[PDB]
Amino acid sequence: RSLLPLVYVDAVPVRVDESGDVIQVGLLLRATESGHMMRALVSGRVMYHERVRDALVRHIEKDLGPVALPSIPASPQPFTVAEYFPTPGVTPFYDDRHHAVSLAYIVPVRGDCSPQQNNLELTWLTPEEACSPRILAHMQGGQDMLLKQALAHAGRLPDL
Amino acid sequence: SLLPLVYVDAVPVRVDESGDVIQVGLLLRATESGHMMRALVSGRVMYHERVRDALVRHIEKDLGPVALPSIPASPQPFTVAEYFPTPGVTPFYDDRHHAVSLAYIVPVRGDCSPQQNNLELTWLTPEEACSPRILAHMQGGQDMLLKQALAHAGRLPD
Amino acid sequence: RSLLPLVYVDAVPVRVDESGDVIQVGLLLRATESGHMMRALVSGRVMYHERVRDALVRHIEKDLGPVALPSIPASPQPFTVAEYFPTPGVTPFYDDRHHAVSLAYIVPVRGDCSPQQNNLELTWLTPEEACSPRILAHMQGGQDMLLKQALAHAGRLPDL
Amino acid sequence: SLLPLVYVDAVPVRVDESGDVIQVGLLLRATESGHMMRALVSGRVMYHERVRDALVRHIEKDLGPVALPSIPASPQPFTVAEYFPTPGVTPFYDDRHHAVSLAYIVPVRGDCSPQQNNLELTWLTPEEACSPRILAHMQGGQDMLLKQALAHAGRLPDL
Ligand SMILES: [Cl-]
Ligand SMILES: [Cl-]
Ligand SMILES: [Cl-]
Ligand SMILES: [Cl-]
Ligand SMILES: [Cl-]
Ligand SMILES: [Cl-]
Ligand SMILES: [Cl-]
Ligand SMILES: [Cl-]
Ligand SMILES: [Cl-]
Ligand SMILES: [Cl-]
Ligand SMILES: [Cl-]
Ligand SMILES: [Cl-]
Ligand SMILES: [Cl-]
Ligand SMILES: [Cl-]
Ligand SMILES: [Cl-]
Ligand SMILES: [Cl-]
Ligand SMILES: [Cl-]
Ligand SMILES: [Cl-]
Ligand SMILES: [Cl-]
Ligand SMILES: [Cl-]
Ligand SMILES: [Cl-]
Ligand SMILES: [Cl-]
Ligand code: NA
Repeated sequence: RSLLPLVYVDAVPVRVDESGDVIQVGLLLRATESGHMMRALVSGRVMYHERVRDALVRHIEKDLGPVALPSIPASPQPFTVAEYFPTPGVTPFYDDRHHAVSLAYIVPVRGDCSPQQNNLELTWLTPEEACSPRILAHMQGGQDMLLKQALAHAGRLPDL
Repeated sequence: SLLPLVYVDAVPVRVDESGDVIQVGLLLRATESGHMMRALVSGRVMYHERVRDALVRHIEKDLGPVALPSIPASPQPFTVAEYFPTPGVTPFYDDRHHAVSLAYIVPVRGDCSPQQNNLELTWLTPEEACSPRILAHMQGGQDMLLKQALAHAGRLPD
Repeated sequence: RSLLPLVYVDAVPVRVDESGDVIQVGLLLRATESGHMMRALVSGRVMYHERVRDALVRHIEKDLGPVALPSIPASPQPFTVAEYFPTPGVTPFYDDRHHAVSLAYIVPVRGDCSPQQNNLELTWLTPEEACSPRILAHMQGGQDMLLKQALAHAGRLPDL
Repeated sequence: SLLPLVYVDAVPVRVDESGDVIQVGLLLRATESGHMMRALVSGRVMYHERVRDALVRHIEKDLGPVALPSIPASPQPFTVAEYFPTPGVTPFYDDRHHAVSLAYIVPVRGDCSPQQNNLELTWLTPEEACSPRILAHMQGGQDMLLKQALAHAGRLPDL
């Protein structure tokens, strides 16, 4: 962690209609270390000798359950790359533990979903709702921006 | 005649659990000369129609009501294929017009069946689809488009 | 204009550092058809038998002068497609004359620029500056949003 | 050997006024055994180093200080190439380790001189680049990365 950047993945869970239009964004609500509330995207490390899309698979099931039916993007190209730095103010992304370089994807879920393990809740929000300050505020390490870049990428960032 | 046409090209695929492309589907139909051709899911975007709605419509037009396409959330296409009515100008050509086609990978998760003019829908592995035999039957440089689709899916073979 | 969608391009003109990082965006100032002032991206139709990347070149020269030295992307993949509808409220994009389907690109310009023809001025703004309310207010047909999508794509959409 | 490494790959290109790729540049190198091999610009992203900066650094590292690379404004790479330490897991492989490589097309706008580990900087049109001769000389499947790059550029050759 103090030595090299970590390969991560961020997956923005979304509900889409038939045309692929993003209908809702799914945010996880868990507690911070001190029992304060936060909101996050599906985010996690890639393992040695693990493929990225597999990590995507593994992380989705972990946060949402084995019947979430993700549509893992046919293509490896992420919509962006979020560079979480251990020092704030360098990139829009920050994580106190490590320097993490994440391939970020929008991942539609075709199945049913529930919060698991450390995930207390799973909230489906419209783009307008997801981009409420109250919501964004609850997000950490700059994931609120990554969220906004995800919406922007899907052509559904709200004007407010 | 005088305007370039907005088009989409949809590349249907069977993906596995991890979204990895295992099969692509190619529509077998006849040319006006009655010659054999393989094809992508392709056509005009209508006036006042959304691109993603046109993907839905052409998919259904070619593959059926229950193909259950996964239309990409983002309008960012994998490439742009510009069919010029003059050969050699771009990798792509169409005798009828200048068409600017927005190309997408479209996973199909349901039952798919050849409709209207299409004679059959053939699912082929990437290694299969890129065999000289099949490619040779693709028109207007759509063979190049398929390779671009595969290259973008991390599945262009050697 | 009343029968088929038109193929358009939008180019977001930017100043970058050596690291490729977007430092400023170039907004043109001009009149609306009505006399009001607006701010515009570089935007226009692709001509019959004209390649898209060539339409990009043509529109850059046309708005910014022949020595702007744009870096046309090697890749035909736009960062988005902006679908300007002749009806407001259908997409985030609106044009009162046409249905335009536009392939949008961020275009760094490497040379000196000067606002041409009906362009009154050229404004170089930092992302913060470009996303000032008043600025985005001045944009038309949802181009303020397309600008945000462009900044989002570049990883430079402002928090505030 | 407990970690996957964050990597970049750069495909250096000469584009015309319209961004059209006219030639790609291949770096010639020696194998450990001293066979001749050709290469893209690839190397690690150091801790606390931004991707775009590692991109500059490895381009400068290989093409000299005058290459004037056009690093893309967008952090979206044209693809993500996974060199597994085991062959055949993905199209790419590297016995040294597991490298998650972010691939970009990088237009070079200036003088590019071969420096250090490289012996020769070979500029080749796309049709030249995909000659089985050339590709053969590429390791870790970079021949396949080179094609994906060309394909993404609309310039993959029909042979
Ligand atoms: Cl995809
Ligand atoms: Cl994505
Ligand atoms: Cl985007
Ligand atoms: Cl049609
Ligand atoms: Cl449309
Ligand atoms: Cl669309
Ligand atoms: Cl492309
Ligand atoms: Cl796609
Ligand atoms: Cl048109
Ligand atoms: Cl125009
Ligand atoms: Cl065109
Ligand atoms: Cl110019
Ligand atoms: Cl739109
Ligand atoms: Cl609209
Ligand atoms: Cl809308
Ligand atoms: Cl772009
Ligand atoms: Cl505007
Ligand atoms: Cl030129
Ligand atoms: Cl090109
Ligand atoms: Cl890719
Ligand atoms: Cl690239
Ligand atoms: Cl490609
Ligand atoms: Na214009």
